[PDB]
Amino acid sequence: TALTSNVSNKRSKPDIKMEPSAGRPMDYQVSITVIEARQLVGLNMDPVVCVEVGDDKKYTSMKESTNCPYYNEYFVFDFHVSPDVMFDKIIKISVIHSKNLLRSGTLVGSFKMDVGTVYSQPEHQFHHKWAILSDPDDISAGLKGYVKCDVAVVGKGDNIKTPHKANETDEDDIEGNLLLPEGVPPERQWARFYVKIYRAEGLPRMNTDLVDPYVQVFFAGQKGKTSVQKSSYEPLWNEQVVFTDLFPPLCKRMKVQIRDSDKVNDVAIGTHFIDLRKISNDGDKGFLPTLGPAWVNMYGSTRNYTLLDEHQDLNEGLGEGVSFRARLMLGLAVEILDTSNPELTSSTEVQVEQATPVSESCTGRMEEFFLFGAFLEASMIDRKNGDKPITFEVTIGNYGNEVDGMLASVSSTPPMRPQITDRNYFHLPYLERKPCIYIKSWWPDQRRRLYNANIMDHIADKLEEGLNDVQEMIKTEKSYPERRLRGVLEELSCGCHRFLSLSDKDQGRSSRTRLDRERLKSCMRELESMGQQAKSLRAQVKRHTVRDKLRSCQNFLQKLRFLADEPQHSIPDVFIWMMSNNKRIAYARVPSKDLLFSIVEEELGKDCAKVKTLFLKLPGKRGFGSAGWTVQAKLELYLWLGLSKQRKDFLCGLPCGFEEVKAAQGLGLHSFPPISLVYTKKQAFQLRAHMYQARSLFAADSSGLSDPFARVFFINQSQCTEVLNETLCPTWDQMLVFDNLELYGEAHELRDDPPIIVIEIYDQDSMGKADFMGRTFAKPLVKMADEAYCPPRFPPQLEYYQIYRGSATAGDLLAAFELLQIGPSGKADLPPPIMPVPVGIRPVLSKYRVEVLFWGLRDLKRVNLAQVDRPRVDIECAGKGVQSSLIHNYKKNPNFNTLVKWFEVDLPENELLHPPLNIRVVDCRAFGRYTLVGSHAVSSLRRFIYRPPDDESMLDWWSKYFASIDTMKEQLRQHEAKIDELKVYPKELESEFDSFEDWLHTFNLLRGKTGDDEDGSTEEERIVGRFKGSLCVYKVPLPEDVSREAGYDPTYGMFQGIPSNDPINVLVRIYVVRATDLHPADINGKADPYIAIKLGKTDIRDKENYISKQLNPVFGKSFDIEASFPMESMLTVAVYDWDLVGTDDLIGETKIDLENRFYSKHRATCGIAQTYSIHGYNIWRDPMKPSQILTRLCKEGKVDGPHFGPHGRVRVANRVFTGPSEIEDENGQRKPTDEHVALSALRHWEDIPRVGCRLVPEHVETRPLLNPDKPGIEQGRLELWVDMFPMDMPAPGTPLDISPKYELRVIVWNTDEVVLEDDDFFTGEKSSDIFVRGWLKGQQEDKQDTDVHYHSLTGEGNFNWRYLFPFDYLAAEEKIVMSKKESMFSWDETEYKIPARLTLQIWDADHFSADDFLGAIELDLNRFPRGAKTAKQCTMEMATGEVDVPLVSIFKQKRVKGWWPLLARNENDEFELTGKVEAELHLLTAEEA
Ligand SMILES: [Ca+2]
Ligand SMILES: [Ca+2]
Ligand SMILES: [Ca+2]
Ligand SMILES: [Ca+2]
Ligand SMILES: [Ca+2]
Ligand SMILES: [Ca+2]
Ligand SMILES: [Ca+2]
Repeated sequence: TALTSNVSNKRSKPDIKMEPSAGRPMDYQVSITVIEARQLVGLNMDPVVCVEVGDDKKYTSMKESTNCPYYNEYFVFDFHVSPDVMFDKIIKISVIHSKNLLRSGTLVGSFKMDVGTVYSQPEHQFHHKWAILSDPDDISAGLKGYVKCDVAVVGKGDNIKTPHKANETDEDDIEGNLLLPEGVPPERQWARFYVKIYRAEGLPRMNTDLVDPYVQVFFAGQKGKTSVQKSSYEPLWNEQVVFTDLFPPLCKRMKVQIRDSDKVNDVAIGTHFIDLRKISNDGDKGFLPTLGPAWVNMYGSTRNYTLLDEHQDLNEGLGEGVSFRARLMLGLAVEILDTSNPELTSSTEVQVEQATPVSESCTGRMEEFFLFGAFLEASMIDRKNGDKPITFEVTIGNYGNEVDGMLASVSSTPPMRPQITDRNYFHLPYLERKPCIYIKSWWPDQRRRLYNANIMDHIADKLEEGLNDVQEMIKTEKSYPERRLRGVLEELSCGCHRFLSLSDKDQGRSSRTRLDRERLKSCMRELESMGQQAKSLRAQVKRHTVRDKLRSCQNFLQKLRFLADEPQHSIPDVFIWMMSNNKRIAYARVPSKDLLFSIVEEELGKDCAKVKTLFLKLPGKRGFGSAGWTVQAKLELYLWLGLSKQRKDFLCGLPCGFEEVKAAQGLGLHSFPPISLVYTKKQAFQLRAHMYQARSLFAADSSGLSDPFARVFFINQSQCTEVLNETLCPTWDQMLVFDNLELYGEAHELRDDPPIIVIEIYDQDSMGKADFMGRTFAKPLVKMADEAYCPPRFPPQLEYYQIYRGSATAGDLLAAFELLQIGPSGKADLPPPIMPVPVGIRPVLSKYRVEVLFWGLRDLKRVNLAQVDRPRVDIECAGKGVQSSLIHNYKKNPNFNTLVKWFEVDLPENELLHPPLNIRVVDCRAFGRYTLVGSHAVSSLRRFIYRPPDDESMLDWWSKYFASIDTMKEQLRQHEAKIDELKVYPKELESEFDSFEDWLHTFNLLRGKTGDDEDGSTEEERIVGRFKGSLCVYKVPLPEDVSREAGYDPTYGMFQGIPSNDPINVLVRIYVVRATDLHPADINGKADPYIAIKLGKTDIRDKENYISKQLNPVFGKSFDIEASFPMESMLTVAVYDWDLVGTDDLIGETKIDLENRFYSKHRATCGIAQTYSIHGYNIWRDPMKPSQILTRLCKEGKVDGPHFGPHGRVRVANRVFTGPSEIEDENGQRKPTDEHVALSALRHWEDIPRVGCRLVPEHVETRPLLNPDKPGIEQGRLELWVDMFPMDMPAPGTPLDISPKYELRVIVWNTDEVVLEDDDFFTGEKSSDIFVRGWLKGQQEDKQDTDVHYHSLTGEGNFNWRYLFPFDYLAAEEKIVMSKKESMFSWDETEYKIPARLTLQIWDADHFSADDFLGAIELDLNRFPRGAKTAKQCTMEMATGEVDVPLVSIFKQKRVKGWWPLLARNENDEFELTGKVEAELHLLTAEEA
């Protein structure tokens, strides 16, 4: 096999984000529609479905006296909350019987499932699924029914694919389509959910200052609370709260929080979320959810009491808690109750009882832990803070809270005044005197949980860094990323095999709780499986499938990160605060799992014994948005945590060469921790920040540009590159230098882990503060005084750094940073008042001609509420520019009078280093005041860079469409007789023909400030138009044969053969076929669709020909609409809901652009047919013949042709195509033509060498409909195709028929030889009261009976009786069509199809009972035999399979009279001659009837 890459070629850029997903509220949308319900238990009830999401509920309409109601009612719940509290919001799909405002309704049943279960779906919805309604009152009660519904969760920027909303005619099994996730059994059993609540320790002051705590625990909408331990900082409850809910629970979390029992203003202290998935596994391999008895750590607001607490929401767990509040002993046990046992009390009510007490030894030995801190630097402090001195306080648990009051331990650095770095930032002058802290704490000795989780996160971090390396190597396009992913999977397999030896060495301890046995075995099983799952993915991954298998590796990473989270906390997280003369400012959080010390590296924490760069941020809501862009502090702390009996080597991670200054209590004790360090090893370093060019920056000015300049932060110094004016892609070309910086430590320690550089990009304004486009972080290429400035690592080439303005990306930044150590010879050891970046670091430039096809401008919006009059497009690239011609009037002709004009500009040699090209439209008035109208920047030019080459009379259009749709279904089946077809396309026509942008690319135009997440706007409020055109970027011109593709005209450029620019009148001919899965637009759950079409200035609607009460309509209409291209090009085909009173409501609309369809070489104006004909349903609809089609494409293609020998062959270019020679019309004679073979040539037009293209066939495109009222959701699927024909060719013919019926008359004359039933009273032989029963479609509507011929002794009867059967017919398929309801619960009319056979039966009439069956015959209307002249001529061959009796179709003969037999089974189960009948079959049309 191919080898593996085992080194890191990339990932020097740190992906630090100041605004993670936690805590940020983002607009969530849940949408729920109850379709129907079935089998609901009750007697003459009136069900109304009540759907609640959290704190509010919304009912349906009341249905009368049915156990199977139908609603189809849509509900929209919008909530602007955080994702974690959105996922914990519960849905409460219920059914209420007889709901009214006077008396409370009686609940039939209910069902519960939170939002996060719905969001865990592969496309975040459940489709047409049936919710079992259990009984929340009785656990012994049975199933109370099912409720079909759709539950969908869609967020901001999320788009949803909607499946087919099939009706109940396509019958569905309930038990195979339930509203459950995968793996849960349908008969979910009851289970007691105990939570055992023992004791809390370390509560803060809350009254002024005492605490009166209790615990309130929420689960699945239920709650229970414990007693109140008044005036106790360390309360003892010893109470357990028992729930009773369905297992496994679909609300997969628990809230456990402490609350003050204030008499007026009771409020939380801290909240822990028991994530119920982490403590359980399903199936017989899994185990029941259990936790504890072990402590848990809870976080909230600051412990210092504020009356108007701005962080009160953090006490309730709504964000990332900023300080340690309390620690609570917790437990959980799940026991399945056997509901069939009658002695157990059947209430589901939450109860509180006294728990079984446990000692404190069961949670672990109370060992004492040591945390050591060292503040090496404190830079980038906000200027608004440092008018007073700043301290830093480190607090873990209650330890470190010496200032508030709740070995003499020290927790605060000494106060000092900050020194000014620049206009935005301070820095503390620590220099060589680093302040330090040391704390002593007492925690349980559950280090094994954190050690196993450290091994898990070590494997996960190696895997994630490897996947980021593979992604970056694919993005950079390095050599063979397949080898790199194979090496990553090898390292993942080695890590998974490494866990099996490291997490199993200390199983004999008595502190080993119940959960960390089952969970430990669970992750042993998971990593044991992953140990060869990674090796199978190693054999499966190759070069062509690396992107697909990276998703499987991401699944592996997500599973590993699921495994690494430890639900049983032992040590709380360590908090680092900053206070300005004790007033709290900013905070940070380090997990104590990452600071724990152990002797082998994988179970060692990743942040232990090393200096980590840590950015403080404002607490809570202040850290989001505009208030917290500026960094509150950039620290680099040293932190160590572990046993005090493991304190032998906790200084060795620090930079070397420091004197250790200890306090007065440690004089003479060499093992005493230091109060401060004083460094003595001064090392000198110099940062040259080579920057070339930022790109795609945020727009922070009203003109839509910015004035960018970058502040560079390193240690304690700051410098700026110069301000460039009105550009979002600056070329600064400026190297900054920080000279004679003083680092501390030894040289080789910072080589492989260098310090950080913060690069904040600012928008210079006229006065006051500069605006902010974000920041990026960097790690430099550090060289020493002795190593050579040599290849491959030196000189540093530039790389892109991703800038983030908080959450959203806001540009890239081309830079290379280097730390050069000033050595023994001074600066002479370093190879080299604004300086440019030096050679070898800047990209080498070769000249490129940029040729722009200035086609036109569409949909231009107002500038200063005035319409665009004279637009001119300036295009800029790397400083050079070309100016287009002026549009003289945008209203009449929005196009330029000169096609191609070009300009020369040096560009980088490799295409990855290219700047974005800057198109820009301005309003060019007199006297040079060119205000901006729009601009588009974000593009890559490798898309545009040229590189040189090397009965049959009843057939209709619907028969064609159904033949094509079964061809499409069989093509789906193979991938997962004489009727010609067409290519049905199941998507938009754009996605199979690259939006018809083969030469006419479309660029979207923007103007203005880029909107904020709350106070800003979408990109639809920033679009000011669209520029249609093209680009062609190439080097010094190629040799003569390649240069002949441009050499005819410099005003044409390389766009030789582009069609002309003059406006042309054209007719649009829209055919609408049908629509599927429409959204309910009325209160009845359905709508009244009709077509509404807009194109430029013309609006045509068909509200007089609406379709009533249908969600799957068949339109069958054609629309000949006049348009003037290019002004009237924007078509929007829409469906509208007819309303009897008030106003019509929009159903949906789709955007379809017809300029790209007009001007493409794919010919989307008219699809070519698969076969030629001049008559019938397969008529050629295009006015100009296939010979004209290929002469058009031959002169437009610069290709010789056509050439004709005989009519059966056509030669175009170097290839010869064949086909049939003759054409038939309706009269029946033959005549030769060339159009068949010509059409065969366009069907194979891709075989042409130079301008080979995929011409579209005749087709049924299907566009998804979108609604501005509910964007991002697929409203429906509308089938249509568009034809276009210009007016200066000859006009098209009449539009084709695409628009979406008889009566049989039967006369029964006589009977003979019929079997007999009733014994004679006088003579004793049998007899029959013969009468005839007949129906065509069914006995529901077509049941008709004759008079009774009483007392027949041989079968002879005389009736002369008439039936009538009206019906609809499909002559192509021999199917009778009727319209009827599906069931009693339906509220629509549905079309069905049956075989076209008439049923005739003979019966015996009784005056005291039901009729008795005698015989029957089923007669096909196209194949029933001719009747015999007499009764005795009728034999067995008239009903059996013998061919001796001729067969007659009633649609050709129209009247057949004679005799027929009838058959029924006797006692020997064989069919015999049970009777005969004389009949007459007659046919009339619907017009004759
Ligand atoms: Ca109180
Ligand atoms: Ca500004
Ligand atoms: Ca500005
Ligand atoms: Ca309506
Ligand atoms: Ca309506
Ligand atoms: Ca009878
Ligand atoms: Ca009878």
